Amino acid sequence: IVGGYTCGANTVPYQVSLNSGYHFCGGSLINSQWVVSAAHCYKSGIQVRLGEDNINVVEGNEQFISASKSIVHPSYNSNTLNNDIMLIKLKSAASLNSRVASISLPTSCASAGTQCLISGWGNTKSSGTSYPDVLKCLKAPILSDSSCKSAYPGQITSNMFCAGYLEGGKDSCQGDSGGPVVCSGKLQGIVSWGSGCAQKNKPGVYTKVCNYVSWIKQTIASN
Ligand SMILES: NC(=[NH2+])c1ccc2nc(C(=O)c3nc4ccc(C(N)=[NH2+])cc4[nH]3)[nH]c2c1
Ligand SMILES: [Ca+2]
Ligand SMILES: [Mg+2]
Ligand SMILES: [Zn+2]
Repeated sequence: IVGGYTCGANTVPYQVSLNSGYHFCGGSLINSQWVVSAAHCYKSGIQVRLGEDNINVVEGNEQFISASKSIVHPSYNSNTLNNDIMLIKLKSAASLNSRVASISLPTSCASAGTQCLISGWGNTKSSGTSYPDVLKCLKAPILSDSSCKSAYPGQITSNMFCAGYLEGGKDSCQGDSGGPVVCSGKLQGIVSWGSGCAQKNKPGVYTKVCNYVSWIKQTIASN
Protein backbone atom coordinates (compact mmCIF):
# COMPACT_ATOMS: atom_id res chain seq x y z
CA ILE A 1 0.00 0.00 0.00
CA VAL A 2 1.56 3.34 -0.98
CA GLY A 3 0.53 6.54 0.88
CA GLY A 4 -1.42 4.66 3.57
CA TYR A 5 -1.07 4.42 7.33
CA THR A 6 -0.49 1.65 9.83
CA CYS A 7 -3.90 0.07 10.50
CA GLY A 8 -3.25 -0.97 14.02
CA ALA A 9 -2.94 -4.48 15.28
CA ASN A 10 -6.00 -6.51 14.36
CA THR A 11 -8.22 -3.55 13.32
CA VAL A 12 -9.06 -5.36 9.99
CA PRO A 13 -9.95 -8.73 11.57
CA TYR A 14 -11.04 -10.34 8.24
CA GLN A 15 -7.63 -9.75 6.58
CA VAL A 16 -5.64 -12.85 5.83
CA SER A 17 -1.98 -13.28 4.63
CA LEU A 18 -1.44 -16.21 2.24
CA ASN A 19 1.96 -17.74 2.93
CA SER A 20 3.97 -20.37 0.94
CA GLY A 21 7.07 -20.01 3.10
CA TYR A 22 6.73 -16.16 2.97
CA HIS A 23 3.84 -13.76 2.49
CA PHE A 24 2.86 -13.46 -1.16
CA CYS A 25 -0.80 -12.31 -1.20
CA GLY A 26 -3.63 -11.10 1.04
CA GLY A 27 -7.18 -12.50 1.22
CA SER A 28 -10.47 -12.03 3.14
CA LEU A 29 -12.19 -14.44 5.53
CA ILE A 30 -15.87 -14.84 4.49
CA ASN A 31 -16.84 -17.48 7.12
CA SER A 32 -14.94 -19.87 9.49
CA GLN A 33 -13.97 -22.29 6.63
CA TRP A 34 -13.50 -20.10 3.50
CA VAL A 35 -11.31 -17.27 2.15
CA VAL A 36 -11.69 -15.23 -1.11
CA SER A 37 -8.53 -13.87 -2.74
CA ALA A 38 -7.48 -13.14 -6.33
CA ALA A 39 -6.92 -15.89 -8.92
CA HIS A 40 -3.64 -14.36 -9.95
CA CYS A 41 -2.52 -15.27 -6.40
CA TYR A 42 -2.93 -18.98 -7.25
CA LYS A 43 -0.21 -21.31 -5.99
CA SER A 44 -0.13 -24.88 -4.76
CA GLY A 45 0.87 -25.38 -0.99
CA ILE A 46 -0.74 -22.34 0.67
CA GLN A 47 -1.07 -21.79 4.46
CA VAL A 48 -3.60 -19.12 5.46
CA ARG A 49 -2.54 -16.92 8.36
CA LEU A 50 -5.33 -15.14 10.36
CA GLY A 51 -4.94 -12.65 13.22
CA GLU A 52 -1.89 -11.14 11.79
CA ASP A 53 -0.50 -7.71 12.21
CA ASN A 54 3.33 -8.11 12.13
CA ILE A 55 3.90 -11.07 9.78
CA ASN A 56 7.48 -11.53 10.91
CA VAL A 57 6.64 -11.84 14.65
CA VAL A 58 4.31 -14.35 16.45
CA GLU A 59 2.43 -11.78 18.60
CA GLY A 60 -0.09 -14.16 20.09
CA ASN A 61 -3.31 -13.73 17.99
CA GLU A 62 -2.47 -15.82 14.95
CA GLN A 63 -4.07 -18.91 13.53
CA PHE A 64 -2.08 -20.66 10.70
CA ILE A 65 -4.26 -23.09 8.78
CA SER A 66 -3.46 -24.92 5.56
CA ALA A 67 -5.83 -24.83 2.58
CA SER A 68 -7.57 -28.13 1.66
CA LYS A 69 -8.74 -26.84 -1.75
CA SER A 70 -8.45 -23.79 -4.10
CA ILE A 71 -11.05 -22.94 -6.75
CA VAL A 72 -10.06 -20.38 -9.30
CA HIS A 73 -13.04 -18.81 -11.08
CA PRO A 74 -14.02 -20.97 -14.13
CA SER A 75 -13.67 -18.00 -16.48
CA TYR A 76 -10.48 -16.38 -15.18
CA ASN A 77 -8.37 -15.02 -18.06
CA SER A 78 -4.74 -14.63 -16.84
CA ASN A 79 -3.97 -12.38 -19.77
CA THR A 80 -6.65 -9.73 -19.17
CA LEU A 81 -7.12 -10.65 -15.50
CA ASN A 82 -10.88 -10.70 -16.06
CA ASN A 83 -12.71 -12.75 -13.29
CA ASP A 84 -9.72 -12.47 -10.98
CA ILE A 85 -11.20 -14.20 -7.93
CA MET A 86 -10.50 -17.54 -6.20
CA LEU A 87 -11.92 -19.31 -3.13
CA ILE A 88 -9.77 -21.21 -0.65
CA LYS A 89 -11.17 -23.72 1.84
CA LEU A 90 -9.32 -24.19 5.16
CA LYS A 91 -8.40 -27.62 6.41
CA SER A 92 -9.97 -26.73 9.77
CA ALA A 93 -12.43 -23.93 10.50
CA ALA A 94 -10.99 -20.83 12.13
CA SER A 95 -11.99 -19.84 15.69
CA LEU A 96 -13.57 -16.44 15.25
CA ASN A 97 -13.12 -13.84 17.91
CA SER A 98 -12.55 -10.10 18.05
CA ARG A 99 -9.26 -10.47 16.20
CA VAL A 100 -10.45 -12.97 13.59
CA ALA A 101 -13.91 -12.14 12.17
CA SER A 102 -15.52 -12.67 8.70
CA ILE A 103 -16.59 -9.87 6.34
CA SER A 104 -20.04 -9.79 4.69
CA LEU A 105 -20.63 -10.18 0.99
CA PRO A 106 -22.58 -7.31 -0.56
CA THR A 107 -26.35 -7.37 -1.35
CA SER A 108 -25.79 -4.79 -4.21
CA CYS A 109 -22.82 -3.13 -5.91
CA ALA A 110 -21.39 0.20 -4.57
CA SER A 111 -21.64 3.59 -6.30
CA ALA A 112 -18.81 5.70 -7.56
CA GLY A 113 -17.86 8.05 -4.71
CA THR A 114 -18.18 5.49 -2.00
CA GLN A 115 -15.11 5.52 0.31
CA CYS A 116 -13.59 2.11 0.96
CA LEU A 117 -10.78 0.71 3.06
CA ILE A 118 -8.06 -1.27 1.31
CA SER A 119 -5.35 -3.11 3.29
CA GLY A 120 -2.29 -5.37 2.93
CA TRP A 121 1.44 -6.03 3.51
CA GLY A 122 2.38 -5.10 -0.06
CA ASN A 123 5.11 -2.74 -1.35
CA THR A 124 4.92 0.84 0.02
CA LYS A 125 7.07 2.74 -2.47
CA SER A 126 5.88 3.75 -5.96
CA SER A 127 9.46 4.04 -7.12
CA GLY A 128 11.39 1.51 -5.05
CA THR A 129 10.81 -1.54 -2.93
CA SER A 130 9.98 -1.41 0.79
CA TYR A 131 7.87 -4.11 2.25
CA PRO A 132 6.25 -3.45 5.66
CA ASP A 133 5.91 -6.02 8.42
CA VAL A 134 2.69 -4.56 9.84
CA LEU A 135 -0.63 -4.03 8.06
CA LYS A 136 -1.10 -0.88 6.14
CA CYS A 137 -4.44 0.74 5.32
CA LEU A 138 -5.73 3.11 2.73
CA LYS A 139 -9.10 4.86 2.36
CA ALA A 140 -9.91 5.54 -1.29
CA PRO A 141 -13.15 6.19 -3.15
CA ILE A 142 -14.52 4.23 -6.10
CA LEU A 143 -14.01 6.18 -9.29
CA SER A 144 -16.49 6.55 -12.14
CA ASP A 145 -16.13 3.88 -14.79
CA SER A 146 -15.44 6.65 -17.22
CA SER A 147 -12.19 7.81 -15.61
CA CYS A 148 -11.22 4.11 -15.14
CA LYS A 149 -11.75 3.29 -18.87
CA SER A 150 -9.93 6.45 -20.01
CA ALA A 151 -6.93 5.41 -17.96
CA TYR A 152 -7.07 1.89 -19.34
CA PRO A 153 -8.66 1.91 -22.83
CA GLY A 154 -10.00 -1.50 -23.93
CA GLN A 155 -8.82 -3.20 -20.75
CA ILE A 156 -11.67 -2.66 -18.29
CA THR A 157 -14.57 -5.13 -18.25
CA SER A 158 -17.81 -5.08 -16.28
CA ASN A 159 -16.09 -7.31 -13.68
CA MET A 160 -13.66 -4.58 -12.69
CA PHE A 161 -13.82 -1.06 -11.14
CA CYS A 162 -11.09 1.42 -10.31
CA ALA A 163 -10.53 3.03 -6.92
CA GLY A 164 -7.88 5.46 -5.92
CA TYR A 165 -6.53 8.92 -6.72
CA LEU A 166 -5.79 10.07 -10.30
CA GLU A 167 -3.27 12.53 -8.92
CA GLY A 168 -1.23 9.49 -7.79
CA GLY A 169 0.50 9.05 -4.40
CA LYS A 170 -1.95 6.55 -2.89
CA ASP A 171 -2.67 3.02 -4.24
CA SER A 172 -2.57 -0.71 -3.45
CA CYS A 173 0.49 -2.52 -4.98
CA GLN A 174 2.00 -5.98 -5.44
CA GLY A 175 1.83 -7.88 -2.19
CA ASP A 176 -1.62 -6.36 -1.48
CA SER A 177 -2.94 -8.70 -4.22
CA GLY A 178 -6.05 -10.71 -3.34
CA GLY A 179 -6.68 -8.28 -0.50
CA PRO A 180 -9.97 -6.66 0.54
CA VAL A 181 -11.63 -3.38 -0.51
CA VAL A 182 -14.44 -2.87 2.03
CA CYS A 183 -17.04 -0.16 1.62
CA SER A 184 -19.97 0.31 4.03
CA GLY A 185 -19.29 -2.98 5.77
CA LYS A 186 -19.29 -5.18 2.63
CA LEU A 187 -16.45 -6.70 0.73
CA GLN A 188 -16.84 -4.93 -2.63
CA GLY A 189 -13.43 -5.47 -4.26
CA ILE A 190 -10.30 -7.66 -4.40
CA VAL A 191 -6.89 -6.08 -5.16
CA SER A 192 -6.20 -7.16 -8.80
CA TRP A 193 -4.01 -4.90 -10.95
CA GLY A 194 -2.78 -1.51 -12.01
CA SER A 195 0.08 0.19 -13.95
CA GLY A 196 3.03 0.18 -11.48
CA CYS A 197 1.76 1.62 -8.23
CA ALA A 198 0.63 5.08 -7.16
CA GLN A 199 1.17 6.61 -10.63
CA LYS A 200 -0.75 9.64 -11.77
CA ASN A 201 -3.76 8.81 -13.91
CA LYS A 202 -3.17 5.07 -13.25
CA PRO A 203 -5.60 4.07 -10.41
CA GLY A 204 -5.78 0.54 -8.99
CA VAL A 205 -8.17 -1.93 -10.65
CA TYR A 206 -10.19 -4.23 -8.42
CA THR A 207 -12.38 -7.30 -9.01
CA LYS A 208 -16.07 -6.28 -8.73
CA VAL A 209 -17.22 -8.84 -6.13
CA CYS A 210 -20.98 -7.94 -6.33
CA ASN A 211 -20.94 -9.80 -9.68
CA TYR A 212 -19.83 -13.08 -8.07
CA VAL A 213 -22.02 -13.54 -4.99
CA SER A 214 -24.12 -16.37 -6.42
CA TRP A 215 -20.99 -18.18 -7.70
CA ILE A 216 -19.44 -17.76 -4.27
CA LYS A 217 -22.48 -18.97 -2.31
CA GLN A 218 -23.11 -21.87 -4.66
CA THR A 219 -19.49 -22.96 -4.67
CA ILE A 220 -18.92 -22.99 -0.90
CA ALA A 221 -22.17 -24.81 -0.23
CA SER A 222 -21.20 -27.53 -2.65
CA ASN A 223 -17.62 -27.95 -1.38
N1 LIG B 1 2.50 -15.48 -7.74
C1 LIG B 1 3.23 -14.47 -8.16
N2 LIG B 1 4.45 -14.62 -8.64
C2 LIG B 1 2.71 -13.18 -8.12
C3 LIG B 1 1.75 -12.80 -7.14
C4 LIG B 1 1.21 -11.50 -7.10
C5 LIG B 1 1.65 -10.64 -8.08
N3 LIG B 1 1.28 -9.41 -8.27
C6 LIG B 1 1.91 -8.96 -9.31
C7 LIG B 1 1.71 -7.65 -9.82
O1 LIG B 1 2.38 -7.39 -10.80
C8 LIG B 1 0.78 -6.64 -9.36
N4 LIG B 1 -0.14 -6.80 -8.45
C9 LIG B 1 -0.73 -5.65 -8.25
C10 LIG B 1 -1.78 -5.31 -7.39
C11 LIG B 1 -2.18 -3.97 -7.40
C12 LIG B 1 -1.57 -3.01 -8.26
C13 LIG B 1 -1.96 -1.65 -8.30
N5 LIG B 1 -1.16 -0.78 -8.88
N6 LIG B 1 -3.09 -1.25 -7.75
C14 LIG B 1 -0.52 -3.45 -9.10
C15 LIG B 1 -0.13 -4.77 -9.07
N7 LIG B 1 0.80 -5.39 -9.76
N8 LIG B 1 2.70 -9.87 -9.80
C16 LIG B 1 2.55 -10.94 -9.04
C17 LIG B 1 3.11 -12.20 -9.10
CA1 LIG C 1 2.58 -12.16 13.51
MG1 LIG D 1 -4.01 -7.47 1.12
ZN1 LIG E 1 -0.84 -8.84 -7.56
